[PDB]
Amino acid sequence: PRNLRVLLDTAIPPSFCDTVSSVLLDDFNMVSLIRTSPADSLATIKQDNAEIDIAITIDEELKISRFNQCVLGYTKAFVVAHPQHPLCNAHSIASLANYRQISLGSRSGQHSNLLRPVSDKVLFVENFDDMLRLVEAGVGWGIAPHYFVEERLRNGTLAVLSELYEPGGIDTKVYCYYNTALESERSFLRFLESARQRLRELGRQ
Amino acid sequence: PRNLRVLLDTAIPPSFCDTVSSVLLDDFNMVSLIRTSPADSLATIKQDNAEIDIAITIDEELKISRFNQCVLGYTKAFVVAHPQHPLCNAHSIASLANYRQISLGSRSGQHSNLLRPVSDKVLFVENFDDMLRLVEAGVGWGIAPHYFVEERLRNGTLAVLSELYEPGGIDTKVYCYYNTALESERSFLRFLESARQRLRELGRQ
Ligand SMILES: Fc1ccc(C#CCNc2ccnc(C(F)(F)F)c2)cc1
Ligand SMILES: Fc1ccc(C#CCNc2ccnc(C(F)(F)F)c2)cc1
Repeated sequence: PRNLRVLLDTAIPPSFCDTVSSVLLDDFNMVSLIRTSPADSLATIKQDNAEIDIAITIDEELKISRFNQCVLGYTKAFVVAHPQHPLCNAHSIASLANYRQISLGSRSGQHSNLLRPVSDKVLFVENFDDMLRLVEAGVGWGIAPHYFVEERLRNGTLAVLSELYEPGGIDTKVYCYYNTALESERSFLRFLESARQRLRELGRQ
Repeated sequence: PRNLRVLLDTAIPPSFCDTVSSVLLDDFNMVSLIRTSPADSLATIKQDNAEIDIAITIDEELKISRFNQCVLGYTKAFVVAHPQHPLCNAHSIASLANYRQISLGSRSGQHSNLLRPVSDKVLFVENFDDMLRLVEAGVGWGIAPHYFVEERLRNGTLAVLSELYEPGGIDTKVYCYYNTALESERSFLRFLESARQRLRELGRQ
């Protein structure tokens, strides 16, 4: 035993996990890293069989039995669309409720408040890569993490629709859920401090 | 006609409203300022009779007919309790679900995710003053805005319980809901820029 299993959703930057990997490797037998869609994180850890000890995700649930919650920091996500998508005036949310958007589907078909689509023209996809395939094809708009659309936004391939809603990008809170057996661990607090400093650093890029 | 009615919940600092008062006074016949509990803001504007044109509140609702939503910035709120309240070790949320807290009741008895109490020992109050009466009396803990508990926290009269949950204070997003008739107003955009800069300034204090 003593095998730590950590879950990160694909809204967390890959660079972030470096800290996870460096800090708590030494304090456990074996550290395992798993990535899921933000829409599958909570449902994944709520499978007892899955034996997830730590989850780092933007999804929010009030009380998930046998898990505590704490905040690690913030990330950025933008509403993006094809640069010639009808809505590129930025009215903003008013219009979005009526056009197609590629939003992250879930294996359970249900969604939280944070991630439930806003429109009724909705096309579910499993991952951000498919989302942005369809979005770069004019099929609809979509909400995606910063690090996914950085390249494309500065290359004209994509346009931001959410500067009136929240200038600078939709700041999304990043939560850490974890086993009630870890509060009594020195490691875990070292990890929390390091992860918080790390998100704080990534925010400055 | 042309009487602007603006609503602010008591989680927004009073100083903030100064900008509101200065910026849009000149562009309307008459500007009226109304303050409500964060738990009464949305329900208040959803009364058609109330004729609210702008609401500035931390409460969140996905879609409220005849109103658009946008983000103005962030404020801070802390979980506070009597300095000798049992829980002053800061376990954190784990324990809070089982002790009494004075949380903001609503006139409708229903609550959003953001504001629905966490415990089952719950004592509803109408306003933050009553909340902190009972909290300074050891009766329970409570979530209150920064500017309410600043004085008391630096004077030992109060203690913070939520530094492990989110060090620095629970950052709460501040929304602005407004009439679909105001998107077509120059005033409103001036107000948005000014209000956003204002919350950004207040964050630095
Ligand atoms: F017009 C809109 C549409 C959506 C939002 C929002 C929000 C909450 N934040 C997220 C949601 C969905 N997805 C992500 C992320 F996975 F990309 F991070 C982050 C704001 C204005
Ligand atoms: F253990 C806890 C308990 C509650 C929270 C939270 C939250 C959301 N933010 C607010 C909620 C209720 N009230 C306010 C305010 F009105 F004071 F701003 C702000 C975090 C950890």
